[PDB]
Amino acid sequence: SNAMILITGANGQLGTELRYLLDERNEEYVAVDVAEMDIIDAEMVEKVFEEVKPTLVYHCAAYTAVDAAEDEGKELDFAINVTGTKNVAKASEKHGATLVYISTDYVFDGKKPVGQEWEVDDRPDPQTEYGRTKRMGEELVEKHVSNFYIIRTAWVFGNYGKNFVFTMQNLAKTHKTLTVVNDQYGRPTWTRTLAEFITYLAENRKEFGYYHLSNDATEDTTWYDFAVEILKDTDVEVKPVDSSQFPAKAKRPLNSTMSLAKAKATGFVIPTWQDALQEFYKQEVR
Repeated sequence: SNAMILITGANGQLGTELRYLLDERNEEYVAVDVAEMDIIDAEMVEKVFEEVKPTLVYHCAAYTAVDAAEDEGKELDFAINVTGTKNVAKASEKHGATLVYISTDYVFDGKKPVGQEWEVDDRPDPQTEYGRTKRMGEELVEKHVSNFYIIRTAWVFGNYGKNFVFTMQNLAKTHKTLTVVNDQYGRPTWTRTLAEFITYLAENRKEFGYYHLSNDATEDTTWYDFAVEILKDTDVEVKPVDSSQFPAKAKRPLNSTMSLAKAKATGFVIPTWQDALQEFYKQEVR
């Protein structure tokens, strides 16, 4: 009756959040990261799948160092996002398992007008190596696994890894003014909300396919706006700057705001990003 669950990328932000959520729900799982199952090694992937025989796979393993992916991390970006996804998808296909794959706003070109939102059926056109390999991963999942969920997320933060929230908090400890870009739009996503959503889809047998999940927002939101709120109770003044002030290697999307309509139509409740931050600060971290 109960699903046998495999979590890949178990040590990452989402994987950790997810393990702790399943623990709270007294749901058993097998958690793997690099040490227990090299996703690049197909034989290994098939061996572990034959050992565990999962009915449901949460594939959270990913390479996400966007600037590095352009050059020094390019081989590992491809190996983890393409080859790793291929191996997990094929092993899922063979074992008849449902596969949940976490993807990214970076599959899009970021040119969506501000005030508009990426829908699940918009055409990917990634302008970065990270986005290119994640989109290849999406296609592999859709190709190999009939019983799939692909959830694109963005601006991910939580208590179980490095992220923009901790970065801004740390900077503010020793600076009374900070600059943050104000021409890149999107919405934060708390890993707890994301973990609750992906389990909600799978546990309730919602329709297979693509979904977009971030926290919600009542206004067009930039990194600057996010920082202002993070630091609202801190003795610091955040100042807005344009993207030309800090030239990054990888092209950052101007607008990654995603439509939450399909996710909401499943009955899932999505907190605003401001409310999610408050829940984040409260969390009795493990």
